[PDB]
Amino acid sequence: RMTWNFHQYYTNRNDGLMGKLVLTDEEKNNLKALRKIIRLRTRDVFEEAKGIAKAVKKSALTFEIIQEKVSTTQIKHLSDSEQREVAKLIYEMDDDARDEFLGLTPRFWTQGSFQYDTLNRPFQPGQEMDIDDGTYMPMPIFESEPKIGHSLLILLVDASLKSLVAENHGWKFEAKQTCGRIKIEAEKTHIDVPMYAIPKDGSENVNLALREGDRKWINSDPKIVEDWFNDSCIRIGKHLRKVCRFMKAWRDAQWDVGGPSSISLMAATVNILDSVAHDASDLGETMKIIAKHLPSEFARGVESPDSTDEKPLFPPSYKHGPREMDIMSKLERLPEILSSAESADSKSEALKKINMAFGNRVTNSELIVLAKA
Repeated sequence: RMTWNFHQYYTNRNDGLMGKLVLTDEEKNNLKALRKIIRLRTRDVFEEAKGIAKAVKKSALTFEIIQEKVSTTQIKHLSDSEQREVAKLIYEMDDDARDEFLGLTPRFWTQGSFQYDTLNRPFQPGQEMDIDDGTYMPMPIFESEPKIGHSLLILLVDASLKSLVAENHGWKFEAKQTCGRIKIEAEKTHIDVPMYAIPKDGSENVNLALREGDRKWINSDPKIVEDWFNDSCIRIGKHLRKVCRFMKAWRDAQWDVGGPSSISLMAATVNILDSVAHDASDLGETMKIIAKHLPSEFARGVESPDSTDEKPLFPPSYKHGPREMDIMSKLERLPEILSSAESADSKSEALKKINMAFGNRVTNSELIVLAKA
């Protein structure tokens, strides 16, 4: 019978949902420039701290002199206590720890959606682009804590980020458990800088630094999820990134703050498209298929693609509190919204209904076309 088709509603890069979600080249370039600013400052902070250790290798300087040298570097932007601690850690280094520090140069690699290429323009006031650029410290393998030190490394990355925040109006710093964060409200953007220890020259030795707790390090390699997703796009096809964007857009529209993680949605969606027949020639039908199957994916718990990670991306239903129940409720409603939109009385009502899933972003009802199904 007659149905409304939404393939252009979703895919049109002029003014369909893809057109509303994909960053402009200027926006992408701005994020890349922000990342470069952070990377440069981090390299420079480490060179400064290393210059001091070089001085101490040459002559066993007093603590007071080491301190005064620390105070002329970007580390001056840390609190008095923290500056003292850097100075102390440099002062207390033995020959072997100091040598390895002198050979340490931070490396970089971007993770998250900027790297998955599924970063959406933010929807609701207050929502920001979640950007991640890890700092990697090549060091010998260690059992519980390396030479150089967990404390010194975090202090120097904090020094890099805090020195940028001091130099730029509209930038704020936040300490998170897994990263330092720079927030730039005015640009609807925050950039997260997790720090990793990695071997010197295969995921068993990539260690994420944790800011507080009974563990300073946890084995977590962002490349595992990155490779899994790139492999899934090749396996499933070009439409995978598109439907993941649409599910993330749904989430941004249903919750101002909160909702399921982007990775939980991506993992579930990959499982569905790997196992259920669908048709990239009609992404309206494909989204209906995904929507029909997401509730059962989420109710049983969404497993991480990284098998070494035993914490689910979303908990199974016997572990649900009010927030997970709220997510289940909105997941259950989504295929109903999409079905109702398909059988609406008019184009304008079709648009109104499907925009109750993705928000009022697409306004062009000409993208919706009368079809048979």
